[PDB]
Amino acid sequence: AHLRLQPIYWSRDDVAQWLKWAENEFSLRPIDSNTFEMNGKALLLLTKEDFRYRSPHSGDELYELLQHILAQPAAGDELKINAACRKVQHMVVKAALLADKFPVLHDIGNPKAIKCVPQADVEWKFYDAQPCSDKAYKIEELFYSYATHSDKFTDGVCLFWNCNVDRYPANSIVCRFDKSAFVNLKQLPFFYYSDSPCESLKSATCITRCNLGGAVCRHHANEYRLYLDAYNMMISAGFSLWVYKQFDTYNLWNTF
Ligand SMILES: Nc1ncnc2c1ncn2[C@@H]1O[C@H](CSCCCCNCc2cccc(-c3ccc(Cl)cc3)c2)[C@@H](O)[C@H]1O
Ligand SMILES: [K+]
Ligand SMILES: [Zn+2]
Repeated sequence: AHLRLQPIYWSRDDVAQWLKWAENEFSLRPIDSNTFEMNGKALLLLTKEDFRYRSPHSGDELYELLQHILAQPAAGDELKINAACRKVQHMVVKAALLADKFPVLHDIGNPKAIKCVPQADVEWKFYDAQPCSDKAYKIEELFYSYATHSDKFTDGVCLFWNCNVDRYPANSIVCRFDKSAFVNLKQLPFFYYSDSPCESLKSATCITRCNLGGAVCRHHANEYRLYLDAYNMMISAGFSLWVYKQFDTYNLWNTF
């Protein structure tokens, strides 16, 4: 299932599993798993000749295989994408509320009145153009247009998780499925934030207590890697994340 990502997201282990899969799918002479000691990003840099030299018995086959994979990327499993999207949503909105301590959250495009951070100290308010009739009693029926509402919802923060509107207001958190709509915002770079306790990896994007000293505990390490797999699955599927321009990860480091 890892291979259902674009090869540019493949790890060293993924490339090796790719070999094993192809050896059985195409009945190839078996190649050593370390025939391509590299990740998919490096794999996309090699020439077909490098394939022939690294595997004289099946290198050309594998190259054209990689090319057929790039020419027709595999469709994603909807349940794994829902879960990925839900995981990133909770991560990101939780961090923003902790960084900037917004008093109100305006959730625009949420027909089910479900909080993605139920434990947060904030007033949560829901809006949707077509609310679920079983949740409309606590949802404002509203079609957001920047032209009509740019003067409203100016307190706290607005959340547009896959609610594609004409233009997002400046105090927004946005997920968008595939640039004039995003002028008030900036791209959200990757980060992982956790305040769960440490229990017994190097990267500047693992915002955890154990990484203040650079010695991330085994637990947050595993949780970081799970979160990066979910994030990659979402980005690889065509989502992008946008945020209010004052978003600052150093505010999250200050929570420790
Ligand atoms: N202009 C609008 N103003 C207000 N509401 C407006 C406006 N346009 C549209 N809507 C409403 O948004 C909504 C249009 S997506 C309806 C699903 C809920 C969106 N978020 C909740 C959520 C949570 C987790 C995952 C996902 C998710 C991830 C990937 C993909 Cl592929 C699809 C969904 C979504 C409907 O409720 C529309 O009636
Ligand atoms: K606003
Ligand atoms: Zn830790």
